[PDB]
Amino acid sequence: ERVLKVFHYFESNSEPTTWASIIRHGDATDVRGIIQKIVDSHKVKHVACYGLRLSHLRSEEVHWLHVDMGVSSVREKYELAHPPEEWKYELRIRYLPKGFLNQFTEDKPTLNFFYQQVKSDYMLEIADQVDQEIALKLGCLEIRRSYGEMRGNALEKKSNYEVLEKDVGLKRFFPKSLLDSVKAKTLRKLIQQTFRQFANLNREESILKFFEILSPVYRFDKECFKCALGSSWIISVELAIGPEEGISYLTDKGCNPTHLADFTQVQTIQYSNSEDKDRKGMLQLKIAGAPEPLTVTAPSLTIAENMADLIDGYCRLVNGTSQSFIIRP
Amino acid sequence: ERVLKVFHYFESNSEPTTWASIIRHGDATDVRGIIQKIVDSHKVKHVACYGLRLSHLRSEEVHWLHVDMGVSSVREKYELAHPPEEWKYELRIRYLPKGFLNQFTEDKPTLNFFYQQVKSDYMLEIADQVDQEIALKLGCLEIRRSYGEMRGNALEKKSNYEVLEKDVGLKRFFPKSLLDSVKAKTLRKLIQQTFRQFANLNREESILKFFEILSPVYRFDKECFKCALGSSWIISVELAIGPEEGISYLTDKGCNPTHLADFTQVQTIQYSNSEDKDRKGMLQLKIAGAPEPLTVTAPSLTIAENMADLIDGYCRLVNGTSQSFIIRP
Repeated sequence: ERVLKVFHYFESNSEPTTWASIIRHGDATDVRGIIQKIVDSHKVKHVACYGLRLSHLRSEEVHWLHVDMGVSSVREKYELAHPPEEWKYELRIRYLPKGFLNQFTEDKPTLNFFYQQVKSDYMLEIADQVDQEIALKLGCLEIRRSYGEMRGNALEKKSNYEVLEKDVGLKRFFPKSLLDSVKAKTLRKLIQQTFRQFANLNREESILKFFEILSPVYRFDKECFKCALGSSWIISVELAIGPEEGISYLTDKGCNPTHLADFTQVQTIQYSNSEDKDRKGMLQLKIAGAPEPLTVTAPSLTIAENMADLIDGYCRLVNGTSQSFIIRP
Repeated sequence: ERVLKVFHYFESNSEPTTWASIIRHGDATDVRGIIQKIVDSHKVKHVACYGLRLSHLRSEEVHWLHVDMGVSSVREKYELAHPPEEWKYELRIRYLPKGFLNQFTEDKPTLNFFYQQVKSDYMLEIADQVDQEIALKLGCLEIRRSYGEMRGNALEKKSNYEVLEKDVGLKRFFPKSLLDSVKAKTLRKLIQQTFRQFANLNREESILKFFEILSPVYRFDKECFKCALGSSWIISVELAIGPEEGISYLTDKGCNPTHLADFTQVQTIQYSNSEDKDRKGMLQLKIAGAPEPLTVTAPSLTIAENMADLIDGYCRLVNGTSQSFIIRP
């Protein structure tokens, strides 16, 4: 019996980068058990949406650990390639229900977890590069969510503004790209003016306004994979996997998808090693009412495996099961 | 926190009318929760196909319990009217996908569950009234399925045929209608003669040929309801609801249906009491691309409620949600 530190996105009054839970487990404990123990602690309704992402701290290596995998078997395997201080385990929401935001507002621990997760990704990945009107609104909205006391024109008084700027930092709400490039108090005639259009909202209306604003410049509701379809004339595409498109491919005309299969039609999921000279990842989906299986060639076995995990998650969610649709050969 | 006895169709080597599960539930458990607790044990994939039927033993009263209803609230209501020993709760497959047989072969616990359920209904409802050629093959196919070690030339020998007479029982495979009207040894010239055409079939092929033969004389892939359509000039019809017709009404020509809507078109379901002469149940479906709702007028609220459950089950199955399409005004 050992213990495991899982970073997660359930908020407390500490600093975001320290949010975590230490879970102790046996050699029969699987990843599903780890997940239920952490969220049940927070009275989460939508347990089936959560998964466990293992990232290598010193590269781009990432493994989504399947709910059926044993934690000890997993911890034993990945500690061979790298030392324990080189791995980060985080709980993320990965499998979204159809109409997830509406369904998440009806389960507020998860609505917030998702909000935290999406905001965090937003900062670490696209906050610096985004239209600075957007970066403003999103920032204002998070201030409005934590500090429900700064109503209407209350940030225009200076003795509350400095509670947010000089000591703690504005970098908690705004990208560094924007806090540097504009002047010390041209920034706050912009913030106080921007704040006014959201000053009336409670926190839940703020969380939802956050998503409305962010979605058109950052699709957090899907995952895309560069890969190739076919068993004879292999064509390379960008697959889009998500709640409202099922399995789709991008047709160069934005993230707007062309449909391929519904999760309800996927009967079996299968992923192997590429039988030849390169180390590509293979993926086969048996689709109902379709003679040919859907064959996917991914750049690596790691990526094939991560994709199988995403598709199995939606399959489980869309039927009402805990049983995996993945098989062996 | 109480216990509940749910009859079902997962086979064990006990006696068939005694197959059941005792599930423990609290006062937050919904029907969906009961169903999950029963099926997860058997690695069932298509959980969204299952529903829960409550029948009163001392009348013809039947209530389909909606997955969102809470078990204890339901159970309190019907235990007011009659004591527990007069109620039977059975898990049933009620919502079928298009190409359901094909879909079930890739989830054999359900294929087996469905077979048992359909075979049971057959014996309890129409086995006695069906052409005795049909009764012969159907009875035989269960034998070829039940004893998977016994090959084709094994029933022609007299000393194992009576292993099925004296110990197991012939009433287990054939209607009493047939075991009585033909004599003991004209009947085995009949069983042995019929059995030979199915001797190569394994268990999966036995089940599928069972459905193949049964389907033309007993529709187990649909439900029919006597009711009336329209909001003004009410016409009385027989609705036929199922995977291969969606919502249809019958028009004189057998169970041969006229199409009305596909489940994918159903936007909202709404069912209330008739403010009119009888305690009729009203049922309104908003259909996409039709300005006018489809109004269904049923003989009682109970039938209206049972129809709402069927249509909602299919709406959930066909889209991929747990979210109900039933709205409550």
